[PDB]
Amino acid sequence: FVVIIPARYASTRLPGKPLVDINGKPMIVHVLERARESGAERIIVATDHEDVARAVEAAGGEVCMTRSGTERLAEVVEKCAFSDDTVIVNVQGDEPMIPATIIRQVADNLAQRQVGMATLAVPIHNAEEAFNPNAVKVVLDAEGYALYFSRATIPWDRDRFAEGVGDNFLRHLGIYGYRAGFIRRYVNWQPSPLEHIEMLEQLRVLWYGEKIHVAVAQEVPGTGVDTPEDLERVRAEM
Amino acid sequence: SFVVIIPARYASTRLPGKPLVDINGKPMIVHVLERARESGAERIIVATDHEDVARAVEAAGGEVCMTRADHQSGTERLAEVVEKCAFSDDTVIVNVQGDEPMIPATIIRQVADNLAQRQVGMATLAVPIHNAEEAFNPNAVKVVLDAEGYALYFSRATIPWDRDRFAEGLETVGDNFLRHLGIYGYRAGFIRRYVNWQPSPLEHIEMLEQLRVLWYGEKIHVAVAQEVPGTGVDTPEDLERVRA
Repeated sequence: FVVIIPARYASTRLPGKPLVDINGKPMIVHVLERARESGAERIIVATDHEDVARAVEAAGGEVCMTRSGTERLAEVVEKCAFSDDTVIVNVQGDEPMIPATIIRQVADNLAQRQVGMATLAVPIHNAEEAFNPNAVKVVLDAEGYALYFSRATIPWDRDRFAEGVGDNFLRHLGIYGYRAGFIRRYVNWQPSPLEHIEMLEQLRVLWYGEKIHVAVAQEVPGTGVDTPEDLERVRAEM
Repeated sequence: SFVVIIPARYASTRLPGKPLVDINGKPMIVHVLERARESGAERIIVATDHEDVARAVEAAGGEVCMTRADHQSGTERLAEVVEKCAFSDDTVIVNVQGDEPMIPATIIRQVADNLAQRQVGMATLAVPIHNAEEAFNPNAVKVVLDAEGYALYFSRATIPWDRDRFAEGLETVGDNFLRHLGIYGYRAGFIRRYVNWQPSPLEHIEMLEQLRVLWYGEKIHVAVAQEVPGTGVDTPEDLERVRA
């Protein structure tokens, strides 16, 4: 398998996000450390910023210069001319501590199943987080395919509440695996009315009647780096 | 083409002897039987474990199938009727609830035709939600569909979540919420087997039996009700209202 890291540069709160220093190396290079450890055969950082490109290349990383998240992966997939059956894992460029094991988990999951997309989830063990619409919840069928993803608290467990949340709740992790040919197709699809309601791009897949596999992360990752607080945390932990 | 089975629930708190509650010279169950005849069903069976219900249905010329006194879900009670009436597996069955004396005949036929066309486990119906109160009412089951009208998920939670709208307040709602209506269509062969599948854990979490279908990888088709039907009689108020 192959790892593509779409470094998003613009951001309120964290200006030069991929290039922010974490103990002597830039954040994007740290995500490069992890991807390599996953055993990936290609690790491509996708960006349209020269300064980022020179930082990855100085660390020995491959870069693909791009001209909407998934659409950036489509461009890299075309520019690299990967075959349709190539397994691709999308790792966000704000995750310098993502464990390599979970990168490999999603790849093996996609490899062993006949399905367009695989992804990962972790259990929710607290109510604040269960009713937080920033925590995307997911409900599964017996084989681990996603029935639905939502910012609503699903499944609605009227028994856990009301006691002052049990063990039925999963939080969706923003790491994805797909075959290259699926990515090619996916981005040509008209968007769905659902995705703009929920603000979850992944519902396009379920809307079109396609399947997404979800495994429980074999290792719970730390939160990404979106804020100065997240940056101070990650700085002290690495 | 199709058969209607009405599992009349007898014991209710706050109705009580529900199917037999008089509505202008006829008991509720007989009214539901009238609606079912109008749909062109080739058979309309009321399933019951009570003799008083049996006789009231039979006096109006309605077919009855006695079912076990051991407690049964509505579905489990249909599956007994299927066993007892010896319908072939490909027979199309519509489950119509017994507290719906005003149910339009056209929507009964809509569900049968919907099942007959597709090659799906279940067909069912939905209606749009207008009030934020109802959107946020856990007694109102929501459903979100895929592009071909198949349920992605049913839930008492407010799905789909309108994040930009609900970041500002829970006060208001767009025009996209769907409320699930408890009428169902399926094949005799399917129901026979489905009542023996072990429950999904989802079932007891959401208190929604139909999630069993989705849990085991089968599909439920959902059309928007062709004629918005009136509320089921579940309270003395519903009963006073329906008598007019």
